[PDB]
Amino acid sequence: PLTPAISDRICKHMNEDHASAIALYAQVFGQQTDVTMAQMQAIDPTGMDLVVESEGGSKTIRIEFEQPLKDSEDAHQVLIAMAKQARSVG
Amino acid sequence: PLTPAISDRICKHMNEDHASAIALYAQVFGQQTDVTMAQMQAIDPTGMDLVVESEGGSKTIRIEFEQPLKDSEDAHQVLIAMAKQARSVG
Ligand code: HEM
Ligand SMILES: [Zn+2]
Ligand SMILES: [Zn+2]
Repeated sequence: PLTPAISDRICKHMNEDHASAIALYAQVFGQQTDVTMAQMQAIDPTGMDLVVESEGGSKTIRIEFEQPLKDSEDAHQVLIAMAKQARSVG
Repeated sequence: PLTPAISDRICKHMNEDHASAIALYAQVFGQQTDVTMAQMQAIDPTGMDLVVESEGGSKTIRIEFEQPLKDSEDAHQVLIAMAKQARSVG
């Protein structure tokens, strides 16, 4: 499952240890320009809430997933997936 | 800090949810050909012990890491690096 508790633990590691991915997400899937920083406010089964510093200045964007997340691994799989595709284009 | 408890938790997750990689490591860093499948047995700070099925026979190899692992996060970062570098090998 994906509960707010499960969300925060994700956004703690993601922000602490995988920050360059959060930026690549805002850049490719968030349609931001010259992203200096991005952090995950929340992750739910339908999308994640990013706080991005990008062209025009700091903002909150919502990235919607193509499909709902059934479990937590779904979230692992999407964050590996989005990283790969976001690296493929640029 | 990697305790045989944390090795079992990483190895089980790797084994049930990311086997395509375990096989990539065994291929590229384990110098294995026609890798039917592979499994993570254990991960200690100096390397991982892997069960890689060659065609008609099972071998136990160890991938020593090119730099010691401090903690679990270092453990994630290398499983991530080695995946990236294994796919490049093409
Ligand atoms: C012990 C539990 C975990 C294991 C064994 C694990 C393993 C991996 C592996 C093997 C990859 C490479 C994927 C591939 O190339 O196919 C990966 C990527 C990733 N993982 Fe984990 N992971 C774990 C927990 C987490 C958690 C808790 C988060 C976030 C909250 C996370 C976030 C990511 C991200 C964002 C990627 C893509 C990173 C990139 O492109 O650099 N992982 N993980
Ligand atoms: Zn996973
Ligand atoms: Zn990590």
